[PDB]
Amino acid sequence: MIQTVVKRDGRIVGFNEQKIMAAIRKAMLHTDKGEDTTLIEQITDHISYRGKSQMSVEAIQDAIEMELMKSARKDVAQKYIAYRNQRNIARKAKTRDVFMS
Amino acid sequence: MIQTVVKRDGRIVGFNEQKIMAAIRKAMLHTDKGEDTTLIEQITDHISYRGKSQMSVEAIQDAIEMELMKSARKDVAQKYIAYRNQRNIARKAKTRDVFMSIVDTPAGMMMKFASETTKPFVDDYLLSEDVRDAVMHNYIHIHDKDYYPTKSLTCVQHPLDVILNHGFTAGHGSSRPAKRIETAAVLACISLETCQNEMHGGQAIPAFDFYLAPYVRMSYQEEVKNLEKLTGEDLSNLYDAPIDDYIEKPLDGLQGRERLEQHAINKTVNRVHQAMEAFIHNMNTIHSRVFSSINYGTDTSAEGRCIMREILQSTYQGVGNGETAIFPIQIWKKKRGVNYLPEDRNYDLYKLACKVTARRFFPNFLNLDATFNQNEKWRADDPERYKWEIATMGCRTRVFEDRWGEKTSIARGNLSFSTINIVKLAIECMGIENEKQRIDMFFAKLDNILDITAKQLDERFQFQKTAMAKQFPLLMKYLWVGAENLKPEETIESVINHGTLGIGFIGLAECLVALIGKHHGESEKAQELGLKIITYMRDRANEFSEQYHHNYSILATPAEGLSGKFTKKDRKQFGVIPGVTDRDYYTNSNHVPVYYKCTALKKAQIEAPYHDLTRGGHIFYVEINPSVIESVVDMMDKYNMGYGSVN
Ligand SMILES: Nc1ncnc2c1ncn2[C@H]1C[C@H](O)[C@@H](COP(=O)(O)OP(=O)(O)OP(=O)(O)O)O1
Ligand SMILES: Nc1ncnc2c1ncn2[C@H]1C[C@H](O)[C@@H](COP(=O)(O)OP(=O)(O)OP(=O)(O)O)O1
Ligand SMILES: Nc1ncnc2c1ncn2[C@H]1C[C@H](O)[C@@H](COP(=O)(O)OP(=O)(O)OP(=O)(O)O)O1
Ligand SMILES: Nc1ncnc2c1ncn2[C@H]1C[C@H](O)[C@@H](COP(=O)(O)OP(=O)(O)OP(=O)(O)O)O1
Ligand SMILES: Nc1ncnc2c1ncn2[C@H]1C[C@H](O)[C@@H](COP(=O)(O)OP(=O)(O)OP(=O)(O)O)O1
Ligand SMILES: [Mg+2]
Repeated sequence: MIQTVVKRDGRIVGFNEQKIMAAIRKAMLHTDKGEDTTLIEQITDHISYRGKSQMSVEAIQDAIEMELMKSARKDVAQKYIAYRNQRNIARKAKTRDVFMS
Repeated sequence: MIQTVVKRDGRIVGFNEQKIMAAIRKAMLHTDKGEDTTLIEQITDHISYRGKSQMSVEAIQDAIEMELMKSARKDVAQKYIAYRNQRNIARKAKTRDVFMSIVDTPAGMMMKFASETTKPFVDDYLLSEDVRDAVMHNYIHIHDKDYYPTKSLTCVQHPLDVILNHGFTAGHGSSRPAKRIETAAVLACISLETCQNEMHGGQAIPAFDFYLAPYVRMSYQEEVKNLEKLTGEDLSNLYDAPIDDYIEKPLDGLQGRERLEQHAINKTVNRVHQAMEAFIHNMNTIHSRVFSSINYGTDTSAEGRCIMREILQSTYQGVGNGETAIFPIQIWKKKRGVNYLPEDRNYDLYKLACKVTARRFFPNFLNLDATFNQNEKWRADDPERYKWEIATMGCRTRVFEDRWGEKTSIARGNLSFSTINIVKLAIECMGIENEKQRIDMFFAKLDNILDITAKQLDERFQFQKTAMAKQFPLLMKYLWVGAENLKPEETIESVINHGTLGIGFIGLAECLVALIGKHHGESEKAQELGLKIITYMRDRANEFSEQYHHNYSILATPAEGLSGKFTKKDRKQFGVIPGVTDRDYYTNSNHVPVYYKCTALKKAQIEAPYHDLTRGGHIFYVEINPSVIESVVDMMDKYNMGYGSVN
């Protein structure tokens, strides 16, 4: 398993194992079917190996993608790669560089 | 196979296999490794055999993505499901407002962008942990949260004389003093609309009579000079000639030196008349293009009456082709000894004011003799009485008392205010059945929420200070108490304390229903609790004022930005309850609910004590001949009513 996560800004924090179950649960609400908790738990637990004890948030969100594209719920998969792309364009704004000015 | 595809617009075309192929090719050509026809052929053949006779573009793309997922090359789908979505958003922005969902005139759209960008950053990086926790669960509301990074203040009361007397210089713009009526209202408007950019609230001009009063004499003198330039006479004693009132009557029926003294007054009255309608039109158009307020009604000279009559006539007529102007907001001052009783000097102006208010809904009325507005320095002989007369704003705000300064409302303002949700606490405590324990729990929680609100207000204050003078070119050089002593680059920490902090409340009747079967306006026992809770809040406000070295007051919020922001989030969490979360309003601070049939007398009786208790702001709103408003004003005088707005 893993403990260290290096967020986008550059800080280091500890693994929580519960946030993932929120991200892979909010998407399934906008999908015409609220998937049973069994798949949430299975996918969450399947991120135990394949780690390195330190992985960036980009890696942990670019790996959960290639796990809903297999679990017979691609309906959820379609409405997960769209939201991420939406929010990766807003982050390019030079906004947090003005407040801290 | 597939033979007909229905385009998005609606056309029907034939199935061409060379278009499902180039699309995947372009998707593949940006994914490091870029493959050849080996998989393209498989995907296209699979699609074009399992389908129906006729298909749509969206269905075909669904099939493309579904097959591109169930493959070995999954790096080509993640560049498909993104480009398609970007194109959807682009083609949806030709008739809708997609750019707002992610986060009509151009200026309004830009302001919406800025507000939405600013709000979450403040909600995260600036507040503290306890305050943030309180805000998240719908316990309080911070008014005007989007201007937090700009160390901004709410409102002020303009000392309009300091600019008319001398010249004012802002940026590269400079202006000399005034020398007639037309060049005075224009400067008043300039200074009234120049300070909006420096503040996030309303604007007010107190003593609308005295400040412009010296400027009805100058035009008279100039007209006399012009009427004695040609005639060769020496009308040198007409300058400071005492006058009774600047009334105008026809001219034919005299001759000689008594004919060239009624004409001058006529031209002067017309000159003063045009200017006031120009003022009203300017302030009315600026809004659509800016809250404003003007106070008058306690000047017993000859020029003040002229100004009052001119403004009243212009407002009564209307604007344009007879429409009712929305701004400026006009407020009429009533005192017992100046304009109330039949023997008083300004009875006629009062009657005219009632006549106009019976139609165009302005001016409002402010009791200048209430038990909590009286001042012990108002001298009827001083030429500077206005310094000791309370003034109010269109937002229902009051700034009179002071623990470290004089008791005036000139050159002072408000700095922030936050409202507190009270219905939620009562609903939450509704669980237990025993009556006494419910009240005990209510009082137990109210104290903690009040402490959190006070801490938030103080932190806001601590942040607002540290603002350099140059950030506010006009407010901190001519229109604040300590100006004329501050260098361009000095902080404003030495003058900020001459301000006020408000704690508002909303929806008391619902809070009563959650602890008894009737609200304040239906059962005698009900009001004994509303009075008690308001009293508790006032006492805690006094304690906080003593603790933190600031000024704190209780407030009835104007209900302009927070009308349903609380009830919706409360129905969802707790669900429908009869008469508490079933109307989509939450009633105002302490009024009687609009859906309960009640008369003026009973409402006034139940409301006046709260007016006494809420120093930071209060109202008494009643919805309906000039004799009708007289009953309202008399009702205000009979009890300790402060600010009425019947219209
Ligand atoms: N401790 C963690 N370990 C691994 N991945 C994490 C962790 N915390 C968050 N993530 C990743 C995967 C989760 O699906 C997703 C949760 O939200 P996240 O992207 O961290 O939000 P955020 O940091 O942009 O915002 P917020 O401050 O609102 O939580 O982020
Ligand atoms: N309603 C939803 N629909 C689709 N995806 C969702 C939804 N709610 C959450 N998600 C996804 C998006 C992210 O992967 C994760 C939630 O993190 P979120 O804060 O929304 O994204 P983010 O890390 O891109 O944020 P930001 O860039 O704003 O800090 O779950
Ligand atoms: N002739 C066609 N036969 C089958 N599918 C088609 C055809 N034309 C378009 N499609 C479907 C499948 C393609 O994956 C998807 C994208 O087509 P594309 O040519 O990019 O858009 P379009 O035909 O609406 O017009 P445009 O030239 O503006 O792109 O549309
Ligand atoms: N640069 C690209 N990166 C990834 N995939 C792409 C790219 N360009 C095209 N594609 C793929 C995904 C698109 O759904 C498909 C059709 O492209 P295109 O004809 O430009 O779009 P479209 O017909 O949906 O848009 P439009 O609204 O302009 O008609 O080709
Ligand atoms: N709309 C306006 N906005 C700003 N400044 C204005 C505006 N209109 C006029 N001014 C200037 C002109 C003068 O500088 C000052 C008003 O002075 P005023 O009393 O009208 O006459 P004056 O001093 O120019 O007259 P004189 O020519 O007799 O010297 O404001
Ligand atoms: Mg005219």
